[PDB]
Amino acid sequence: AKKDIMGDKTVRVRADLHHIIKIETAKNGGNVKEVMDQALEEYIRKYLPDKL
Amino acid sequence: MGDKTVRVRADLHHIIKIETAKNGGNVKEVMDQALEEYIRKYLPDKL
Amino acid sequence: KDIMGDKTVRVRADLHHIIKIETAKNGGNVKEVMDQALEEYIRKYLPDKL
Amino acid sequence: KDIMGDKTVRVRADLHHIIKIETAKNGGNVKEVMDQALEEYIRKYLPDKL
DNA sequence: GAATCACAAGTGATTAG
DNA sequence: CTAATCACTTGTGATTCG
DNA sequence: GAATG
DNA sequence: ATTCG
Repeated sequence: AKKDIMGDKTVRVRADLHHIIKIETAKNGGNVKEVMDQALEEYIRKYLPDKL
Repeated sequence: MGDKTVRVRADLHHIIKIETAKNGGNVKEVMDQALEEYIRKYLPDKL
Repeated sequence: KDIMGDKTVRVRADLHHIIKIETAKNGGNVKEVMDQALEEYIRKYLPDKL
Repeated sequence: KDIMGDKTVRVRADLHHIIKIETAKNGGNVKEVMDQALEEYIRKYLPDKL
């Protein structure tokens, strides 16, 4: 529901990690944002699971 | 190589924003950690 | 005309993919590649129209 | 077959217009020329990728 | 089918702490 | 000095035109 | 691919 | 069958 109604934010990550994701989303599907979303969700599900 | 701007869900960002404000840290550090951990998990041979 | 926008055009997915990879690996973006690609084509084939 | 989906891309609007205008005079379309320009670009710069 | 559009995703530029 | 956010740029599925 | 003797 | 996108 918060996923639904809310929108975007931006954050600056290590360019070397971002470059990896760029190559990857290029070769295989997807895009930078949806990896970030997933990387972040999994972190929260790992370290902060009461928040999801 | 420094940083690159990326977009993320505002609802997840917010969760990190609230938590790093309450307890230690900032958002960028967490996002970098998550990303790094994501990559080690799913794209281990990269980096 | 520093100012100067884009028109959009639909290109072979297989070629687009090749460029998508390359511009990620190395520098650049898709438009950038198209802008150069097209100017070279015009210079090569109809340079008197520039 | 030899069939291939497409992917939308941005391009310098002046260069597009040169092609639009020139293809108008005869039969052609802008897409045909873009596909050709992109390819000649890839053959020139990335010959082993296609 | 080619050509176009509207918004989504990308990111250098810029401001807040 | 950086993290954080802005606002201009690119990207492209969806849509139009016919 | 919808219509212009 | 061809024009217009």
